Amino acid sequence: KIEEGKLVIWINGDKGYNGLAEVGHKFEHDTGIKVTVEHPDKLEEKFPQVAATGDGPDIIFWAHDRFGGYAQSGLLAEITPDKAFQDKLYPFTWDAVRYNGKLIAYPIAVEALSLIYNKDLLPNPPKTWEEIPALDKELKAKGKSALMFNLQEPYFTWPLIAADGGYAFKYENGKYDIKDVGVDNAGAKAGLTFLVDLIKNKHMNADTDYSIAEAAFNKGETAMTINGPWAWSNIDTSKVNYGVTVLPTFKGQPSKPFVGVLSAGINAASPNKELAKEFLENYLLTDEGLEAVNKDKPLGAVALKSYEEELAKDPRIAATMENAQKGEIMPNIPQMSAFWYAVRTAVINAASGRQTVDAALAAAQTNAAA
Ligand SMILES: OC[C@H]1O[C@H](O[C@H]2[C@H](O)[C@@H](O)[C@@H](O)O[C@@H]2CO)[C@H](O)[C@@H](O)[C@@H]1O
Ligand SMILES: [Ca+2]
Ligand SMILES: [Cl-]
Repeated sequence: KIEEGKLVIWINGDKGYNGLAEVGHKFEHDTGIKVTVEHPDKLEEKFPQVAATGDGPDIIFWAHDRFGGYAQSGLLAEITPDKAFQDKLYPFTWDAVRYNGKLIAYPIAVEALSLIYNKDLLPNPPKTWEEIPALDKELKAKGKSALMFNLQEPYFTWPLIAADGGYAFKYENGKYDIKDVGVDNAGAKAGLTFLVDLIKNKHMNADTDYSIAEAAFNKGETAMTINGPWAWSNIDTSKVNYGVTVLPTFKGQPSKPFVGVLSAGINAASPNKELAKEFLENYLLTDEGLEAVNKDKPLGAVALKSYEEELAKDPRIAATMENAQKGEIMPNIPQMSAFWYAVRTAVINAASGRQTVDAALAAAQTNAAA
């Protein structure tokens, strides 16, 4: 059961959870209510596990794509923001947290992947994926590599898979057809094949994960990485001279990252819904609230109009939105979890050589479909 008279908040370990706790700290001073912020591993799977029993955090933070599944399972309270507060956030951010005609979470920030590059190693970053193999060769002469990013999470490879025609669920008639999956079409296969060939030709390592890729880029060992605004902070610290720019094209086509809207839902079983509404609307979703979290780890382009007008100036935000525009806002339908699981297994198996690309994506096609 969930404890009354306090706030428990879950947010992913890559985000500014210390900044968020700082906002909770102020809340505690003003109200006497303790706010405990936690970042459980794989919380996107852990939340529905514990919330299914009326347990868990009062507030859950994650990209909007998971929230449809959460609402369908009856895990999320409907949020009741008045028209005034609604007018404070961008309309399209409200759209991402609308399920079955109901708002099921507070939109916080728009996230998209960008190409992050070392200006000292790479004054002009590559415009195409195709030129990366040769680039890596040059850098291998300095004992360095061209590009490292997390291969354990399909989120990071998806931009390349969707570039030439890969897609999740066919969107027709304003609705998604959940039996029409596009993870094994010619476009998907060519994208994954190119990744697998990078590994096969020693330009990348199939074991590369988030931590390895981050360490490598921040220590100057690799010229490029692929990541979101949250990662900019640790790069700032390491004082590597970096830039953020458009993802490389593939086969002449833009990489198409799946765009997420970090959102805050309220546990349906929480006895602290009023507390949570207060905290979210009048502490977090203010200039000073978002600033506090942003200082810890950049959120991207925030949904709060007032604040995002300062942030849109930053050229890193501009690159994020350019990439967001070339990609697509994730669906929030409940089948998204099966999709992500399917594509994760496929990417990993093909990367490690455990399966051919065709066999990996054929299985993923079956698993993603209902
Ligand atoms: O890799 C599958 C994964 O992709 C997305 O997760 C992102 C998340 O949106 C970002 O905030 C980032 O910080 O972490 C994840 C990448 O590791 C989907 O949102 C998620 O549901 C899905 O499992
Ligand atoms: Ca678009
Ligand atoms: Cl990882």
